Amino acid sequence: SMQEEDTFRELRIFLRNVTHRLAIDKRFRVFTKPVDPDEVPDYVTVIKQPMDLSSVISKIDLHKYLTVKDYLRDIDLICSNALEYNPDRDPGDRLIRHRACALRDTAYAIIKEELDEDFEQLCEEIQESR
Ligand SMILES: [Cl-]
Repeated sequence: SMQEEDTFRELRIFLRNVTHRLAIDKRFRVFTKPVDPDEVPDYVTVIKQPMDLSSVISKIDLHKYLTVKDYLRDIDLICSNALEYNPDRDPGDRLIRHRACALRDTAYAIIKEELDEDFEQLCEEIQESR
């Protein structure tokens, strides 16, 4: 319905705002762009499903996220990809993993504070009806 299309449009507006707040955080700059195949040639072979905040913005606009769960799955993928690809004890690896975890925790925290549980429940019920 028109009511349902407005629900999903509100979700997209909410998701864009949260995503922008993450993308402008200096700690999360590494997660704002795809990994460069020139700089990191073995990335696309080690990491089967690359994800970054620019790709998240594209997916919002392509209507790929019908619930906050769908969105958080991709946030979680940014984080898990960073932990997998940079698992070592060295300072460069430990810094990216600390940043990955903060990106994840930050997103979860914004959603917990600012996304109404009944709004999310509605999204889930419309989605399940499709
Ligand atoms: Cl840096």
